[PDB]
Amino acid sequence: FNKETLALHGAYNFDTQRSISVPIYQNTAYNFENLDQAAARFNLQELGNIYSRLSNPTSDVLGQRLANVEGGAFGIPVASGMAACFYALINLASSGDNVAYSNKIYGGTQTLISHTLKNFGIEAREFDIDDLDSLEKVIDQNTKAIFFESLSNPQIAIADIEKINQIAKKHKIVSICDNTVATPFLLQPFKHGVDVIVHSLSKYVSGQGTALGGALIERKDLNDLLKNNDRYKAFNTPDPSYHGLNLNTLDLPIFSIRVIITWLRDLGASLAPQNAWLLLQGLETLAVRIEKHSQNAEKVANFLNSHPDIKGVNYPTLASNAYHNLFKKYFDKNFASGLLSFEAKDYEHARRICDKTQLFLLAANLGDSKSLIIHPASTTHSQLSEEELQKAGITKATIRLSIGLENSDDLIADLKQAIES
Amino acid sequence: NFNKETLALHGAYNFDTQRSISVPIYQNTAYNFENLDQAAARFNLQELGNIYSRLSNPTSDVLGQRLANVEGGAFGIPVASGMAACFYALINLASSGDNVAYSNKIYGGTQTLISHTLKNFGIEAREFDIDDLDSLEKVIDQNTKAIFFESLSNPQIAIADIEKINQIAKKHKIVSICDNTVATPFLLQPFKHGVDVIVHSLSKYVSGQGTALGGALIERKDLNDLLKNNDRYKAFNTPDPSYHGLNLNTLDLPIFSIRVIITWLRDLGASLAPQNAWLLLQGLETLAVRIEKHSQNAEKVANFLNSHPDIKGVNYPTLASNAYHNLFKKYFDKNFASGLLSFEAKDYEHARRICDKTQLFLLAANLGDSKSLIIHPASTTHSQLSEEELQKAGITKATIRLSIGLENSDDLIADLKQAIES
Amino acid sequence: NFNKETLALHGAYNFDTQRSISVPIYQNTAYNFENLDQAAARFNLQELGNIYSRLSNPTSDVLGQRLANVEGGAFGIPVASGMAACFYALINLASSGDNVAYSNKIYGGTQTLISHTLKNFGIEAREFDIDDLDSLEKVIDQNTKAIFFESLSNPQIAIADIEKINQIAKKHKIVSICDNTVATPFLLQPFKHGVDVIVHSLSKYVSGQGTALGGALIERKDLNDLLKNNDRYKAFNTPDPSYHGLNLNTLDLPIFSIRVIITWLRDLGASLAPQNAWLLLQGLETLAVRIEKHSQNAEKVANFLNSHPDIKGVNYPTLASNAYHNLFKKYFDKNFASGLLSFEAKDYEHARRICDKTQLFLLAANLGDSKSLIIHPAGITKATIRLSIGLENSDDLIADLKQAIES
Amino acid sequence: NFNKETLALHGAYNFDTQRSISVPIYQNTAYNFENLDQAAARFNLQELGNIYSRLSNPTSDVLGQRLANVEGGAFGIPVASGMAACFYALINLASSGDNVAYSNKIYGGTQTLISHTLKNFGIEAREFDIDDLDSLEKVIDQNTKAIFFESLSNPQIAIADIEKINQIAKKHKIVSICDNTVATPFLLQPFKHGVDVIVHSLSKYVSGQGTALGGALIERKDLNDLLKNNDRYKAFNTPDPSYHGLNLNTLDLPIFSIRVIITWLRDLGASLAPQNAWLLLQGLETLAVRIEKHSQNAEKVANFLNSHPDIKGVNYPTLASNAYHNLFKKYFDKNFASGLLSFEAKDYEHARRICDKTQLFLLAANLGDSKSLIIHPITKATIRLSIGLENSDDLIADLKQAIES
Repeated sequence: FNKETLALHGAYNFDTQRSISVPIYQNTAYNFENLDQAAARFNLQELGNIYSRLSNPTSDVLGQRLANVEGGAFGIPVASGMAACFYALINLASSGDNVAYSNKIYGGTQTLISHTLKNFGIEAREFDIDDLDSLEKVIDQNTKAIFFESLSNPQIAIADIEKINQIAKKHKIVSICDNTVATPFLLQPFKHGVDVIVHSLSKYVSGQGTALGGALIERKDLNDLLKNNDRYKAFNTPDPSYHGLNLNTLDLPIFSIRVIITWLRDLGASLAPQNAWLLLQGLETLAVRIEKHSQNAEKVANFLNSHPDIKGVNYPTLASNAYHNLFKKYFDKNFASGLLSFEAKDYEHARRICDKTQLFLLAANLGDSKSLIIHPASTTHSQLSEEELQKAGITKATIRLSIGLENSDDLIADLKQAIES
Repeated sequence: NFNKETLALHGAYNFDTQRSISVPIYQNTAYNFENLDQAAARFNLQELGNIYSRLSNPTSDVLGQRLANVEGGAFGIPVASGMAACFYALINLASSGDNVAYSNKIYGGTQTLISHTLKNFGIEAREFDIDDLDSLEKVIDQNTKAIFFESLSNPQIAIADIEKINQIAKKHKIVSICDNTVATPFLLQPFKHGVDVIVHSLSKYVSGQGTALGGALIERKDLNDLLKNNDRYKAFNTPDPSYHGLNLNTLDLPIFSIRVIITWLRDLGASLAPQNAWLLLQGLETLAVRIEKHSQNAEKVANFLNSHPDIKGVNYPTLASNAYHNLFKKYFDKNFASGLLSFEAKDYEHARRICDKTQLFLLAANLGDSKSLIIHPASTTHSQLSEEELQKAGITKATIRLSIGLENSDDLIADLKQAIES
Repeated sequence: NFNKETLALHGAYNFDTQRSISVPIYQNTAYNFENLDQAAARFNLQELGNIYSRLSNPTSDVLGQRLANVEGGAFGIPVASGMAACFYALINLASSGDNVAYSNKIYGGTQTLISHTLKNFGIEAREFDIDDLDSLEKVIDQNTKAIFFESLSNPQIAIADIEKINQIAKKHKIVSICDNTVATPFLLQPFKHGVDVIVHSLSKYVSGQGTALGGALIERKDLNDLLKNNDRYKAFNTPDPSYHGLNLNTLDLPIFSIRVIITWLRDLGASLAPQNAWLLLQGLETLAVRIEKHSQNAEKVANFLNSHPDIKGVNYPTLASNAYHNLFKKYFDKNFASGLLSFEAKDYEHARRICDKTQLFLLAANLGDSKSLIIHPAGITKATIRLSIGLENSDDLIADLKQAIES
Repeated sequence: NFNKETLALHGAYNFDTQRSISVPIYQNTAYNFENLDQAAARFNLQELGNIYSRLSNPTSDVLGQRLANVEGGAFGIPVASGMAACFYALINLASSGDNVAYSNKIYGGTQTLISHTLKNFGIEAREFDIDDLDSLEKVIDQNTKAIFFESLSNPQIAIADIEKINQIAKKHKIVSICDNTVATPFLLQPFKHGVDVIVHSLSKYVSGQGTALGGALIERKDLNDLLKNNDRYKAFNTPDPSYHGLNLNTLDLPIFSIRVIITWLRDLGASLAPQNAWLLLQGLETLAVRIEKHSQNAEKVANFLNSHPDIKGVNYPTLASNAYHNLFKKYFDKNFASGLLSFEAKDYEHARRICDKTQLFLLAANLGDSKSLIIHPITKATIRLSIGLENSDDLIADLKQAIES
């Protein structure tokens, strides 16, 4: 079946009640049928329900469907997109190791990687997605992951995935792609050799600014890269937390297994059932929604691009954009999602715009059905240094927009009056 | 002003425009800033307020403050789970190269987190015996950033002599962390005895119905006094690059909680969902009445087990022969000891028949549910522990742990009776 | 088998495939029939089962059966609200041209429903005094299809002498309906005293937290005996065209509840949403412990008000001087009288100051919330104040009322 | 001002103190009045505002007003279900001894409600043929209080010639009620054609995912003009004892909606729960994009069925040979006909094999779910499909294998 169909059917066979909609398991524990069954589950001998901090049936449906839509093998939902980025990195790197990360990513993920992970003895090494030789340069035998975004936030920078893959495969390093903005419907990183995909479900999957959540998805056959690979000992050595169990002995997606038995179990960034359920509902309609977000974004982009009071527009469909060729190369449906940014005349103009819009809501989020607006320098990328901003391509006049599902003429009119004030 | 029961029902909520008596469920991730200054000001910690739900949410804020109010603390922060709360409390104090001291009698999951999982982040764990505090002095050095223990342990039901832990902790200027999950704030108030930070698995008694996973970190009043200008905690006294040189010791705010928000929630994201937060608020409202029934039932079940010939030992603090009975009388003002207890069956085979025979006690892995629960720890909750660590925590192959629910005690006793006698 | 407290926690739920201890929330409207026969069979009442949530939902089914179990009845049906429950109970018995007898001491909304709104449907209402039952005999005729009253009235806190109502009802072969909302199934069991149908506003004590609007209709065991072959109830003994001639008296099922489903829920649609049903199930689990606190607190507040010089009269059954005290001792086995009470202030102006001065008692229109509530509502006067006693600390409550009263 | 798509996303919501972009879920039954006067004033209809959730709730209020906004109406009231909405609309107009005129081509449940269940309340029902409007003139008398029909019928997919119904209704000064559930406010706007009251089963397309049962009654702008001083509707022109003699014709408010609240919701209690209302609001936000996919998919499935040799007849308005095609072109401005359609199998046994063989079309009784559905309700060979949001090729393939074997 096609992706649209897989977001609606699969990973749910109807329990006894045969409800068409997936039930909401607002529950933490399960009744084991007998003591053997219980103990067997605690020993990984038998798979099954144990305790919601580890897994929940509502969230399991979500995980598998997300994996199905991406063309991957297994997916794991967590409390948030950040938790997903965090879990993906620590599942690969531990104290004394380093990770390579793109210089054009979400501000929060940047802070997590370049500052917060130090506390755990994990070194971060920045690289430029626009000049991949810079990636080869920071790689050593201690580099455990290569992290980047498919379509960056807020520069809307597109990564040349095939080239990142080449380098990653060569050194036998796990590649992590945050495909949040593009969504699995506009881009399928797995098709291009990506090992692990992370998503902030909180954005487009929800599509309505109502459910915070994240997911870690692994490709098919990822064990091939982790098993018997000197770069990843955690997956090839007896583990004392599990009475000597060695993950390379399992015929299961070991990356996902470790996320469950270790990170969810001990760190506990668990996705609540109600959020999981809402996210499932959003997943069902994402295919239709992302197209509208895209169509609207393009019109807004064309309008901003021709207006005299605007000094520059950042959106991949624009033929003059630096990522336009990469866009045509990797986006099969010719839709570029709903995020875009533009340059106002100056700081004072950017501020007047944010204070004058009536439909674009001044807020810090993206992928909501309602259009949103923000000024990154003093907000989302407020933590970054004055120079890091320039490396990511942001200025004091920069405005970021999250294009919603409203009528395009109404949106254009709202931006027009704000801009012209 | 008011009593605890009252504070679990009123407070930290003004009634918005609609004046709904119940706290609204903010199933929402973002907020509409009134203007650009306001926004930027919030991102700079100049003005406090709503920004994004991964950091804070109004539904969960009411929960945090009320939990703090019932404990007699200053500020509280709900997180996705009890484990997340334990994790966040430790990392907010220790970083790579440091060590933490922890009780040998705690929740299995927390034990794994501390003794194994934290190694991955370069955080050393040093076990100590709550029954012999000299063992605590012994493992302390200038790199020790936290002293962790449970007020009423899971599953031994071991009571910590809080005042003595406090003495040692205050002497070395170390932050003490107490997991008060089982006792609940209604049976015991660790802050009264010098505890600095309290963690709770809200998932257990606060929920009281096995429906909402959640955790909370609560800090005492004046905790800044201990963190500010203390060489043992540089993260709270040095310009932070993640925040353009901001130095937390400069703030007139609960800095422990602030760091949890601006750093751990913001970057690690173990955020508590709004629906769970709301359900937990509801549970908090009734915890005072519920915990008393749980306690009354537990005591009757304990007395019954204690007199039955097929039972070899019972662990519950109300029993006069119990080793923690004096500590119980010393720290528990309402003479209720909560709903968790454990007992020894004749042997492994007997413990297993019991688990397979009960009809009301549900074989499951959780505690504090309104429905009674049962489990065999060695092969389950403490399955990860070594054969010797089990003995240091006091668990055997014949050990059974029970979570006493709100059902009728005669019905519960009868269910255990038939299971035990077969 | 088990006690009430236990039945509110175990029963009517056997764990699906996932074996979740908590009942799942079926936020769902339709079900996947396994095959066409199964489907058609369900639409014909040949096979019982899931069809569409407007009729029934598994989450709400657990609630219905447990409520029935705690009351000692046979089957229960949850609906959108207590009002809907009262409405559905009456219309399931009376149709245009019939009449219903109702107590003069009941919930205002129910009084309006019965004495005014039902006229629109050609249903006559005939009031009777619960304190003088001869008045009931008087209004009864062969067209009287129901006798409605409250076990513990709102806001009078008037207790009905159930046995005597039952006698009269059983004699004439008329279905008796008891609204047991305030007393709750834990303080009083109307079925023990001959009641046929029990209605509850689940919105009040079952929820116990002012969060879920809901109602329920519960029928006693063997109610068919009274409905089948009874000339007073032709709807249950005549082929029905809406169901291809089906005659309910032919069914080995609780026909009263069946009609509520296949007709009133199906066509009028006052369905109880799954989130509400689930919350109500949660509340049901803890009602036994909660109602005792509500009761203990109410009694202390009552005693305090009863001794304060600025208060002119207190209405609560535990007070030995109260007119319903003997009826209280006769029907309430635990010695708890719930959390509703009323009292007389010095006068209208005093009653207002009180409502405007309380800090814990919240000025609002509801009852049975965990938070204490207050309001200024024929059995009532301009000085009358009604209180809904919450779960707060009694000393705190008393202190809040003391400062309001003394201002 | 704005377009419909925009109105489904913005409006009727202020941002309370917290300024949450999403509408909060008021899982609550009561409200804290600020003082005694305020309270009493609300119980007397002097001041509008929150009282008790059985009557109104802020979450559901946003839904009501937005639904009204998208339809181009004045006020909307959500209720527990579509049936409850139909019921409430009728009884708000007719009482014992009156009669109502209803279309012979409507939802089965509504047909039962009107032709059988309402008898219990002394309300007579008189059927009429939407395809032959003279039949409507015929059943009308001075006791006829409502004219009920569907814009796009279920399961016939029969389109009503609204203008002609309106003509007749306006002439006799009778309130017209249009169930616009299947078409949705995005494909058809009955108010544009003189309809007085619109009912919707929100449970279907507005939810769009089979998760929230709900209904709504929406009234047009200026409906008072038709109700006030109209001898046909005394309930809206006589002192009411339930409200201490209050006479509704004295109010500067949508009196039709007011009565639904102060009388039907208050006393009958078919209240819409907050969680359902909130979910429905979420569905409303995305209905515009969803209904187009449902429509595009339906059309393709219809064309496929229409050309397959094992299929004997297809019922969908976009098909040029369909009897309602001209009416479709006349009333549907976008050229989308929603996701409901029906077709004739070879015979009863074939219709049954199909229902038992589909893997994507789920054998169930509902419509407007994002997942495609199928059922056997008109003839013995008739099959009714609810076209979902799945990929059309996948849907066509599933039906192809079922039909062919």
